[PDB]
Amino acid sequence: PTYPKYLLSPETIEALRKPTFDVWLWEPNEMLSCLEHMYHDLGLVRDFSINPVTLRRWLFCVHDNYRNNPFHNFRHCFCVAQMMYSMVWLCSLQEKFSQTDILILMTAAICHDLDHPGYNNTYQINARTELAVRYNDISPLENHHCAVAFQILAEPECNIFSNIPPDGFKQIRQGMITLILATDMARHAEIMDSFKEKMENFDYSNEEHMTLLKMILIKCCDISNEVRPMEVAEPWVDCLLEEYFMQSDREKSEGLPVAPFMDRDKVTKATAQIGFIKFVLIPMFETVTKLFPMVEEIMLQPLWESRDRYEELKRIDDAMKELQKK
Amino acid sequence: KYLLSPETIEALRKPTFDVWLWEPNEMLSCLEHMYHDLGLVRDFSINPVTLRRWLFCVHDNYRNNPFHNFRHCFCVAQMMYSMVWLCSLQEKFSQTDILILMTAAICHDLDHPGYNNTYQINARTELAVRYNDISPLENHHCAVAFQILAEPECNIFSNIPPDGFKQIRQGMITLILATDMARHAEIMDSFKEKMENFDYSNEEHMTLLKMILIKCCDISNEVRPMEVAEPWVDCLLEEYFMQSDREKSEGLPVAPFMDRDKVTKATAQIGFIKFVLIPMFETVTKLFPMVEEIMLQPLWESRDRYEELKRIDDAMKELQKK
Ligand SMILES: C[C@H](Nc1nc2c(cnn2C2CCCC2)c(=O)[nH]1)c1ccc(Cl)cc1
Ligand SMILES: C[C@H](Nc1nc2c(cnn2C2CCCC2)c(=O)[nH]1)c1ccc(Cl)cc1
Ligand SMILES: [Mg+2]
Ligand SMILES: [Mg+2]
Ligand SMILES: [Zn+2]
Ligand SMILES: [Zn+2]
Repeated sequence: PTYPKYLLSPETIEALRKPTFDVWLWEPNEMLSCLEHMYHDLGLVRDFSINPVTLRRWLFCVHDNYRNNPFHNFRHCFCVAQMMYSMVWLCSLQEKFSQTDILILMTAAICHDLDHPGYNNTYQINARTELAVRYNDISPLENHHCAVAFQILAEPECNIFSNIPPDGFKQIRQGMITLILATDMARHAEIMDSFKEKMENFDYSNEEHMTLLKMILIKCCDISNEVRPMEVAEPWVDCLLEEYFMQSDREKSEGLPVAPFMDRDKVTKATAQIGFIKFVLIPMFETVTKLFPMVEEIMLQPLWESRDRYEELKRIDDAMKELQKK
Repeated sequence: KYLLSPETIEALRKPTFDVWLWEPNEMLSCLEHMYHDLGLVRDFSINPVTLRRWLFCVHDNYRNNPFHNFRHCFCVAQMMYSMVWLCSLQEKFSQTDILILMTAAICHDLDHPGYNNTYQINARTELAVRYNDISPLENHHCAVAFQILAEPECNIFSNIPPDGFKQIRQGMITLILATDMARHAEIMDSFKEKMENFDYSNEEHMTLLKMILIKCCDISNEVRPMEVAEPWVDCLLEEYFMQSDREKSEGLPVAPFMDRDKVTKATAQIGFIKFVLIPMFETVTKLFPMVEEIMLQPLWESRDRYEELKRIDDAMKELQKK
């Protein structure tokens, strides 16, 4: 017969390994089975004795604790984890990383934005929210994401780590914390600098070198929308702006400082992306490409195409503006 | 009784102050006096009644642990006060820096549960989860401090412009977080590096001096006269033994240094005085030479007395082993 949607066709299983995967085609259950497959496929179920039913329940519980924000939602969480999965195969990460490290990368990726409220750290801090007060202005959102993740894992029925010895739990916990806290974009430049410092003489057996590489990998996945095919990447920009304009409107309304790059009166889809692609995304992937040359063809190539395309779109937007006064 | 005598006011400036004489209300008045006396009420337009309410609210949020209680909070604040005079800190620090120092000292152990970070993390408590194993207690004390200040009746900063608030908040966070002893060696290394060529106009140098200053006050019990210092040790052990009992009882790791079967009053202090307190105050003394005689002196005397007490403990134990 034809099988229900939550049983994945072998074609889907093959495509899920690539960054070309159309993340929009699927509904929550399907995305959940994809994530489930990822954990069996990467050998994590086997190597950490994860009860398969607990795995399913953990995923449903993770899903429940993402909110319906325009951008920072379950689908984002899915993109980040799916990109991480793609890079595991693209860069043959199982040759460089222990299975515990793969578990840290994957789990951190899935958990990195739990219960995101849809307003960034600058808002939390400027408006003196309960979160800012609780975290003393220190990466409040990312601390919260990480706490929710471990609240979830402390419910015994959601605890995928239940059969891991306490030495492994401690190593995994600290790994996930580092990685989730590393996604706070306030720290982008710091982390990139530390990473570039090690890249002068990179050493795969050096634990500090690897920690940074993992921090860079999760960061790559977190903001990797523009790496994806044009058709898959574009709607994410509408989602981004919808969520961010919601914040700046509120900042205006409550008399809080407003950042030009998020002002709904000043921003186009093009100006949102160009600078970000040229000066944040491209340099980051260029550096990763030095360790993993195969990344150039698969991830810098589409970033270049997207830069050029949005640069052209701006020339056109500007010419059109000029024309209404010229 | 309610009102402080001029002798009390005078004694409050010195580290000889007998912290045990006073009950909570009289300690609150002493803390009140410090804020007026330092010019903080004047220079920040603190509403005088809000100041009293704030202190009462702070008081309400300290717990009745044997050691980490409102009286410890008083000792730290009062030792800070003493150092402002001893080291003439109003010449070197802005009034904002003094306010940060005093307010952080008062707030630095708010709502302490009586079991340290190692317990929080190993037991996987609510606080360790909330703060991801990163100085959970000290983040929590800080959080509580600003929840208190968000209540408008307790807000001693209500007449400070936003920018000043932000600066005070940042300073307070750094100092309360610096009290975590897991960071002792890191902070000492950083400070000793700056003492290679210290600069009162470098903000990073001043930030570390304040971190060192609050640390000094936090752990300063042994600097006080013996009659005042000794009872704090019983409190210390009472509280730390309560933890280690619970740790044995729950299958969690127990540290020899706080094991009720292994620890005498003397073995608790000798190492701490010799390797934590003396070297820290030695470094501070290089900036403030008057510290040597007022604070390193009672420390040397304390070290020597506990070393004697240990020799006599070891002798009475030779009358026991079977
Ligand atoms: C500069 C930034 N552009 C951008 N930001 C992105 C992307 C993905 N994640 N992020 C940000 C959301 C948190 C990690 C940075 C992306 O593809 N583009 C931006 C421009 C305009 C607005 Cl309205 C919002 C963000
Ligand atoms: C080594 C430590 N000694 C010690 N620790 C002290 C003192 C003051 N504060 N503290 C600690 C309380 C947390 C900031 C350090 C003190 O006077 N002595 C200690 C030994 C045995 C037990 Cl049971 C507890 C503590
Ligand atoms: Mg995030
Ligand atoms: Mg403390
Ligand atoms: Zn994200
Ligand atoms: Zn303390």
